[PDB]
Amino acid sequence: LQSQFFIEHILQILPHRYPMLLVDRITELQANQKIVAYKNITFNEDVFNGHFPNKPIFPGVLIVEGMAQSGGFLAFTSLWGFDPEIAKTKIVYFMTIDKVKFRIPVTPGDRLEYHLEVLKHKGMIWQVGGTAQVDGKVVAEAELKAMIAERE
Amino acid sequence: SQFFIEHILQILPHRYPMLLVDRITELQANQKIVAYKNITFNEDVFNGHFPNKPIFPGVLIVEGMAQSGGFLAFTSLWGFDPEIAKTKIVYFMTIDKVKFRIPVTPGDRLEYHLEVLKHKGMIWQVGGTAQVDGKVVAEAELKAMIAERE
Amino acid sequence: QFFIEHILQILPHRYPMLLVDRITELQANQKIVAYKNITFNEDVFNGHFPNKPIFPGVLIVEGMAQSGGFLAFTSLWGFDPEIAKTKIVYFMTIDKVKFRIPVTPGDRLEYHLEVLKHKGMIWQVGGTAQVDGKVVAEAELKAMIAER
Amino acid sequence: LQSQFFIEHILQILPHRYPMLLVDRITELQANQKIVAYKNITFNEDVFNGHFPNKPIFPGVLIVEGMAQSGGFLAFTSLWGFDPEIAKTKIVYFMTIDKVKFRIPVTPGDRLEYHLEVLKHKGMIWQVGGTAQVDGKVVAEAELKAMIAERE
Amino acid sequence: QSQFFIEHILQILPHRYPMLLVDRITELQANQKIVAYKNITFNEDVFNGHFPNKPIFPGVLIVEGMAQSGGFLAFTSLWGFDPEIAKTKIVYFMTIDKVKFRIPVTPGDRLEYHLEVLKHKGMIWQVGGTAQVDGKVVAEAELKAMIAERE
Amino acid sequence: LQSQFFIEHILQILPHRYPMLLVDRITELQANQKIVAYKNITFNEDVFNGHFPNKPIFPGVLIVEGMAQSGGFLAFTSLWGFDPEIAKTKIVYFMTIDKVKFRIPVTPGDRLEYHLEVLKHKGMIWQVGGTAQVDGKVVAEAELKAMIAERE
Ligand SMILES: O=C(N/N=C/c1cc(Br)c(O)c(Br)c1O)c1ccc(Br)cc1
Ligand SMILES: O=C(N/N=C/c1cc(Br)c(O)c(Br)c1O)c1ccc(Br)cc1
Ligand SMILES: [Cl-]
Ligand SMILES: [Cl-]
Ligand SMILES: [Cl-]
Ligand SMILES: [Cl-]
Ligand SMILES: [Cl-]
Ligand SMILES: [Cl-]
Repeated sequence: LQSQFFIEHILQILPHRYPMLLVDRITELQANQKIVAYKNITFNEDVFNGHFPNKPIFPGVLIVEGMAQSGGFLAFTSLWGFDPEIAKTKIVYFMTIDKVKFRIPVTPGDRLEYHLEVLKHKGMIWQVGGTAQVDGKVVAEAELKAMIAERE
Repeated sequence: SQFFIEHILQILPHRYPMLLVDRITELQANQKIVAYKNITFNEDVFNGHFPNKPIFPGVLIVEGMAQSGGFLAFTSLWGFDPEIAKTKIVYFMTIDKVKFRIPVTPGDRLEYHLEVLKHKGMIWQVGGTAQVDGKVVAEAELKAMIAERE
Repeated sequence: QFFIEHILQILPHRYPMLLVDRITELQANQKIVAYKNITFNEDVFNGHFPNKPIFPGVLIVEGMAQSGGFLAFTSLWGFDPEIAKTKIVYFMTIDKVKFRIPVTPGDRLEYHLEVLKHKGMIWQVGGTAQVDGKVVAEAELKAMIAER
Repeated sequence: LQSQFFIEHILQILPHRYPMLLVDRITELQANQKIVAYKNITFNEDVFNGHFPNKPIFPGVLIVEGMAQSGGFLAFTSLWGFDPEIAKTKIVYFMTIDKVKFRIPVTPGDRLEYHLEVLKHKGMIWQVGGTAQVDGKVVAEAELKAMIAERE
Repeated sequence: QSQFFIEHILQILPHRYPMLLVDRITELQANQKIVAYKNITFNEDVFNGHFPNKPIFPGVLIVEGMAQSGGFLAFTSLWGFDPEIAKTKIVYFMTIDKVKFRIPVTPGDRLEYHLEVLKHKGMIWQVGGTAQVDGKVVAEAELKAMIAERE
Repeated sequence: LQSQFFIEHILQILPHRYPMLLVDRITELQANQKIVAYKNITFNEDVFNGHFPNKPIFPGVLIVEGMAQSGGFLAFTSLWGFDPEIAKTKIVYFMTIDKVKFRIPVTPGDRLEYHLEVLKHKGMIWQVGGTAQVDGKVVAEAELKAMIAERE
């Protein structure tokens, strides 16, 4: 299992697609422990047409979504390694989200870095927590519990 | 205390594709609000969440609850005032106790039920659930702060 | 009932031209009742019209045609995704359509279509579109199922 | 009143906008009588993503919409002439549609020419009828009645 | 053949919405020249931002269309209309030169691409020509691409 | 005239809007001499739906467009400084493009950096040339001449 993955790999693991695949690259990955990934934020994203006009702010809820996707990748690969065939049969679902705090607004030009760590894991149930960072500063923090379920 | 999309457009700064509230069916100042957003396949989000399996994003359910709550907080203090609405912004500070129980899909009428847990000055804490056909599909607590635009 | 997943297996239409979200009633060679939710979160509203969201009358008719199309597919071969994935549908005629009430975000656009006449791949249906029990539009149309 | 109008002029008269402004140019226009205009059809249009996958067919209902918009432009300029200030607060409602027949499918690379004639008009209520053509051939026939109304 | 419609173009070029900028091919002569075109309608997303109240088809996209026309010519020159083989190839465009824009392109225009092979050595194809609207040269450019095995 | 401009400033100067505003932030600016800016590349961009499926690659022509917009931002501010009022009355026209080379493909997660210098400028006509860089490496080269014109 490698520690760096690019968009082509992320595409083979996550079921998410435009306009909901919110992770561009993974820089650090340690099975059952943590992951560090990021998503570039550009004005050239449909979301900014409505959030907000003349005032582009990346939706906080999407920051959270990005962290979860990161956690989901971590969870899956921790269990099956880089296995596209199986990834294609599994799907990660949000069970809970807690202690979410937005400290700094994210805007075009920003590199939204996700820092998630495994707080608890047993089988398909994974609890992760971490922060979203921009230039080393915590722009947000959150905790979530995910479920690795069947796609059917 | 019915508001339709046109009224909503004059209060919330959110526009497509991030205005997630279609109508407000109930509103009690400083107490509660009930609103909803219809879920149809004809939404761009479904192209990627997920292909061959449309599921309205859980985070977007929370966003819709937030928008409803912000609408509740705003109108409670200033009522239906478009002019003042442009000079104020309601952004969220925290979100907690979020739980997803049932997946929302095209055909569902996503109803938001938020009540004021407490408020002090420009800091308001709302909480409640998201419902479809009378069942709780999600629940969450959010804290917002009303500030001057600019 | 047939949900979006089932509708996707029969109708060839896709985003942003799949305008039926669910099938509530189906009676082979007789009628069909289905609907589509109308939400502000639809790209059409950016241009119809700015500052005044009104669901296009022609799209209401399209939604009725699709509903009729689903009735035609199933009446012809039942719920068969395999043969369905090879056909498409062409509009042939549209007649006697009247719009009485504008459809907007928050509305539940319900399609009520019955078979007027049909032969082979050519189906002619007619009915109304309703929002909360009231008729918002009436129409008759004939479409043809074809091998793509 | 001119007889040739370009997209810029159309934008100043019709309230429609992307993705529902289906008229690119007006080639000839006779007040209270007829109008000839057209819309280019290209693969680079969002509708084609779903109508249909691997087989781009310009939706029949949108052809009708295009003719209605052509009629709408004719209706407005016949009423107030070319006046953008009056135009910016008017919208247009479809009232009825009749005797439409589609003969030939329209596809990317086609120049959809609208030919509408005024059958009857009274105040804001205009009833036009005509055809849509491609390379001199009739691909559609349609009769419609639309109402111009002040936004309120 | 000499005339390919959108159906055929789709089976040869990997490009898809919103980057497939060639609607039909009216002329094709293996190893020599290609004449094709793309209609320009207001109903295109690019016009939402280029520019508000002033729809001007982007000059770089005219070049892209020409490039796509060159790529179809090159490919068809090597294997003809072969969808199966098309799936295993890619045409990397290495350079662009001598491009000049003479007349803006707008909704309602039939952008016609006129390209010819200027040189072909190995996997390298140098193409050049013009973009026309109603008989008038609207733009011109030279492009060089490399044929390679897709991956 | 400062040297760092964020998206809010770019929005008030350049007439480009979604989905054609391909410059997110200005990092260095020397009036009439040079500019360094960038655009973040994310998978969450509509253009990637078609360029190409299962293989996101930021279009070479769009990189040139990005360099042109950076040039346009330099040209305008050199001429009128930060003046939103006057910026509203202009648009930018591409006149020529030359010597462009595409050395390295640009993909999601990349920070596309634009480096442009003024080769010549006379009135509204500006000739700029430079490179596009990702992590200090030259990804593309180009020379172009644009013109700032009245919206009329
Ligand atoms: O500024 C924020 N949100 N929205 C701000 C905003 C919206 C509009 Br519309 C506007 O015109 C302006 Br002036 C704003 O600051 C924000 C600021 C800080 C954090 Br923490 C989260 C959100
Ligand atoms: O980087 C690429 N550039 N161009 C590919 C391409 C393929 C064909 Br056949 C063609 O005619 C052209 Br014009 C192309 O640009 C490329 C690489 C991978 C994939 Br999938 C598709 C395209
Ligand atoms: Cl936010
Ligand atoms: Cl979800
Ligand atoms: Cl209508
Ligand atoms: Cl059709
Ligand atoms: Cl240009
Ligand atoms: Cl490219």
